[PDB]
Amino acid sequence: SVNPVVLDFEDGTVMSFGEAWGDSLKCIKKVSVSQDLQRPGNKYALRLDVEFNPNNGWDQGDLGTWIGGVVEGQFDFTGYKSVEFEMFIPYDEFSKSQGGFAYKVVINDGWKELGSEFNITANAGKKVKINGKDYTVIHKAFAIPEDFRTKKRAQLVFQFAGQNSNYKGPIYLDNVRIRPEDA
Ligand SMILES: OC[C@H]1O[C@@H](O[C@H]2[C@H](O)[C@H](O)[C@H](O[C@H]3[C@H](O)[C@H](O)[C@H](O[C@H]4[C@H](O)[C@H](O)[C@H](O[C@H]5[C@H](O)[C@H](O)[C@H](O[C@H]6[C@H](O)[C@H](O)[C@@H](O)O[C@@H]6CO)O[C@@H]5CO)O[C@@H]4CO)O[C@@H]3CO)O[C@@H]2CO)[C@@H](O)[C@@H](O)[C@@H]1O
Ligand SMILES: [Ca+2]
Repeated sequence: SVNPVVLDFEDGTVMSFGEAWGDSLKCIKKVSVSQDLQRPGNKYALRLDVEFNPNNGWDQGDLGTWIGGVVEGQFDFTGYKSVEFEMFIPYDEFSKSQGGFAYKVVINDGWKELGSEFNITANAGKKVKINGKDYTVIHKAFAIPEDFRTKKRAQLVFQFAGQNSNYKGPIYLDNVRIRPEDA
């Protein structure tokens, strides 16, 4: 009985993704919409140009979007049960990089972590070829807890943190969905 919120970038825009608060991007140096992953029925993705410093065990940056672009809006999560996303990292360059990275998916209403993973390296997830290039692909859904299935501050945050990584390159996000489907 609820309509999924589908952040697929298919309008050719960043769909309000950018800093979550002033100067939050940090290791994320640029946020843009890209056709690098263009393929049947999926023309655009969110490109995050990142730089991690290998001497830092937690080289953090925070990317936010407001649902509907409404800054400080609230969104009724009643009936929504998961947040799903796909993440893509060029395989060859990532494999050559040292260390790894962590990510978190958060609803920023008192900072509520939905899920996270640590020590991601190139052999995480699945290796997929898109436009002549291999990618590490992470595709997950995290639960929205029952106590958040109500009106909450409508900022979704993706945190990235280099963990002694020297990776300098893109990370892509696509198909970020707030879904009634269970995680
Ligand atoms: O705009 C309105 C209002 O906003 C205010 O800004 C807010 C902002 O919107 C947001 O809500 C922010 O929330 C904070 C939050 O309160 C809390 O501090 C949170 O901390 C996170 C942090 O971001 C990281 O995710 C951190 O990760 C740790 C890992 O979980 C793990 O423990 C890790 O372990 C490492 C270890 O460090 C070491 O390398 C080794 O031992 O290996 C381990 C890994 O195996 O360490 C990580 C780093 O600590 O987790 C913590 C939670 O525990 O961060 C968010 C985001 O900043 O709050 C602000 C307010 O402060 C204001 O601007 C206000 O004026 C505005 O009106
Ligand atoms: Ca897309």
